[PDB]
Amino acid sequence: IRKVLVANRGEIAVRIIRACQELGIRTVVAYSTADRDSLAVRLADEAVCIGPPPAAKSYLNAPALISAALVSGCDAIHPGYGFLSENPYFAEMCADCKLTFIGPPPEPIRLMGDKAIGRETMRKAGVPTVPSLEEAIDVARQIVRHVEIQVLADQYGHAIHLGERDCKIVEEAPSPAVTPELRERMGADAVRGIKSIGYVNAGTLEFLLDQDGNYYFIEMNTRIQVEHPVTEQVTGIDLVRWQLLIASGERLTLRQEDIKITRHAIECRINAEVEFYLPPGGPGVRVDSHLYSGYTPPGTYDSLLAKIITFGDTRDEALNRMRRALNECVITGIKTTIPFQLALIDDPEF
Amino acid sequence: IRKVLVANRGEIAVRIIRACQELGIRTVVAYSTADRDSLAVRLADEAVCIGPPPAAKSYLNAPALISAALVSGCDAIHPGYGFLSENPYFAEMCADCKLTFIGPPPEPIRLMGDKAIGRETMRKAGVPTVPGSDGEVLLLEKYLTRVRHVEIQVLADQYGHAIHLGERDCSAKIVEEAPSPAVTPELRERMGADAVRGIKSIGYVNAGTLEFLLDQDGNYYFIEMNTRIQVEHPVTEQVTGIDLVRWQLLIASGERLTLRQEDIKITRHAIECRINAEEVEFYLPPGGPGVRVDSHLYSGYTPPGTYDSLLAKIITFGDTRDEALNRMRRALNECVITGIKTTIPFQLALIDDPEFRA
Repeated sequence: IRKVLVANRGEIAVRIIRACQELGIRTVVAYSTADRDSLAVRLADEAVCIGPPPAAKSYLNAPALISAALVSGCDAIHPGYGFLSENPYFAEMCADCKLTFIGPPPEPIRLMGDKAIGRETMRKAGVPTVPSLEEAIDVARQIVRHVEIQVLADQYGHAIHLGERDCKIVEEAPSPAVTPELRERMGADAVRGIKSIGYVNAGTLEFLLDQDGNYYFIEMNTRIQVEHPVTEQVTGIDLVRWQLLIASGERLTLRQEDIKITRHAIECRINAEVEFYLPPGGPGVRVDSHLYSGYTPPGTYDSLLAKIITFGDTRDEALNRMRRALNECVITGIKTTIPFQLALIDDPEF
Repeated sequence: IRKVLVANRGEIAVRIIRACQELGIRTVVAYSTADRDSLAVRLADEAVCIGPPPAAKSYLNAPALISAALVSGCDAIHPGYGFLSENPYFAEMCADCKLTFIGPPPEPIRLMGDKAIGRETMRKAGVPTVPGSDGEVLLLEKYLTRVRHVEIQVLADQYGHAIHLGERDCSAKIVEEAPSPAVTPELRERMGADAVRGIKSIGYVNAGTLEFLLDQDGNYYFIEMNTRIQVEHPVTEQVTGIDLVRWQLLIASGERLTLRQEDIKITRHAIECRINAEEVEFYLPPGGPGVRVDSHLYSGYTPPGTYDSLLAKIITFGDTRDEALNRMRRALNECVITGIKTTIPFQLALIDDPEFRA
């Protein structure tokens, strides 16, 4: 992979540019009339305006995105999260036009696009899923947290799991209800399922968790999630770089024994000019944002402004480091979701 | 500890305030008239002007600082690094006035304060010292050329327990790295053991850093010791998982180092760039994966010139040394410190210099 087209905006745009740069991958970014003043335009080597401020006109328009890759010499497109990431047509078009879609192959996206088909595809895999009048009584005499599992795979059949995250305004990894043994079990079933559908790259399978520890699959996201940085903190893995590498055609040199959860991490999403922006910092803080002082946020797309992810060796260490980092994050000129999140962290029930 | 007074200015002060806050400790900052505009003043719970812009007048005024603590309800004083961090008197003075110096005792400060006495004290403690003067002549040592500057972090408690938390290649101080490319895992255990015993011999409590020199054949020679926290400490905390400033405050509250040496491993590769000055109208720190930024900068901050040139500290980490150096390049091309010139361009050049990489 030599030059990538980033077809998203915001944080995820900056995050893909950061991954690319760390790997020697040049970058061209796709922006709308509304996202001209994005940090991504500055951070990226090159940039192309694909359309008008509305999304259908722009980010959800594949012909424009492919054209941008082509004018720019990009050999790959990173979908990001949202938009056309889980669109199987865009993937096919990227291939037809000889560009590498950094993601799952078109077919796994379609199977998991319909929740029902996916639940069945997974039942066939052996992944646990949710459990005449007379027949109905009989079925009834034999008959929840939200936890998500991270998976990653090669173009050669090796897949791994990178753990669980608990859920969206706050996400924490590890789950506070998950023992090491369940995680291992939840993950294997997941890796097996992704292998069943022939999955390539990163993805996340959502499950619902019982009082007794029984797990039932709900949906799979064939993309990267907003919730990825928390997994990384706990495991030491750059998932975004790995996607670029896998797309390059490289093998997953990682193994399951290699992946272990070492820290407790929590992520809070800060959502709605940012006249002043002082991120937090110091020990135990990661800020993934596209904000800067002097930024007039476009309201055409999201609420998201910043993502602070605090880690620690205990859950309370991390919760207390977020306390600090949310009282240090100075997003001025706009009202933010920081005040609410501060309440949640110190909610006794949380 | 209920409340601490931060007796320093700058990036450092925010570090101690940050640590204190994580541990539930109230913070009062002491500032010069020049340093009222600082972030530390905003971040801190309370603030006391201890005096005018000159240091002797303000930050080297132990009476002002002690009084400030007392008036503000502070029961501890973190001397920071620099200033009176290694002044034996301020430590004694703090005790007599019923305050807790967040640092070593007054005598390991005093012995190690004179380099000559330090070399000597450590020689008698079994640590190899540089071939040179036995005592004072000014001190003389031999000029060792083919040597590298490596340093060992030591942490210790009031009950006689001490651990080393690794090495730091302080060679290049504008750039610091951990692990050293010359120190093998065994040597880290050897060098650090010599450091742990030495500090046990001198009766040390709290954080300190013994500085050594390492020959081409791998042999170490003590040169100096800083009985304080260092500007170079974030790098180790990123390879070990231990907060050094938090532990300082804890040791002085009288708590036991619950860390055995088995529990400390250098599992990553970190590196740190000091961005120096050689109004910040626009400040934008780097971030993302693998970046930690310790700074006092803000968009609008008028950096004083008075005490240091330091503007920011960027620390990047990774499983490989080049992974570390490549996340740095990004971090440095992302840091926008506008309105003041900085050292960033020189840092980006060295990180990509052939020798450094090797």
